[PDB]
Amino acid sequence: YSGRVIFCLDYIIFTLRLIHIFTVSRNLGPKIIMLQRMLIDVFFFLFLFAVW
Amino acid sequence: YSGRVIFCLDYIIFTLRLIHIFTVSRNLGPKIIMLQRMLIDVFFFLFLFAVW
Ligand SMILES: CCCCCCCC(=O)OC[C@H](COP(=O)(O)O[C@@H]1[C@H](O)[C@H](O)[C@@H](OP(=O)(O)O)[C@H](OP(=O)(O)O)[C@H]1O)OC(=O)CCCCCCC
Ligand SMILES: CCCCCCCC(=O)OC[C@H](COP(=O)(O)O[C@@H]1[C@H](O)[C@H](O)[C@@H](OP(=O)(O)O)[C@H](OP(=O)(O)O)[C@H]1O)OC(=O)CCCCCCC
Repeated sequence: YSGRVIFCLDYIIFTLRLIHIFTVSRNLGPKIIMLQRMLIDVFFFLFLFAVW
Repeated sequence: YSGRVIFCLDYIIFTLRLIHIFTVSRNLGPKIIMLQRMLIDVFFFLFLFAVW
């Protein structure tokens, strides 16, 4: 069961790597580039929301 | 029943054609023009969301 869990983790991280590949296309590359920074800022905002 | 399904599809596509007619009015023409591009970009964003 632990190996199965680790395999699920491997699957999700492999999907993350797949997401990296899409950056080449002009259509959805800038979208991901923006998404990263938005994710950072949203993480900080959610941290503050979490605290109160 | 298959003919009924096809008739429902015909109805929805006819409503799409009706939506095309509204473009003439200045009030809600630019709205539809914007909606098309927003739909394209949102479709790409939803594709990425779908994958992860
Ligand atoms: C389902 C999971 C994901 C599916 C795959 C989804 C992968 C995916 O979404 O990529 C789309 C990509 C779009 O290509 P893309 O339109 O960005 O290509 C550029 C674009 O056309 C620009 O408009 C061009 O500049 P401009 O107009 O002249 O100014 C530029 O030419 P240049 O200026 O540089 O000379 C072009 O290079 O198409 C592929 O070929 C990738 C091969 C993927 C192979 C797919 C195999 C299935
Ligand atoms: C319920 C399903 C949908 C219902 C129907 C809903 C259809 C619908 O929503 O259209 C609204 C439309 C609005 O007309 P609209 O206000 O855009 O007309 C233009 C507008 O008044 C601009 O302000 C004018 O420019 P400006 O001010 O001078 O700068 C321009 O004059 P010009 O500058 O070009 O000379 C005008 O042409 O009214 C109709 O006549 C369409 C006939 C529809 C007939 C309706 C029959 C029922």
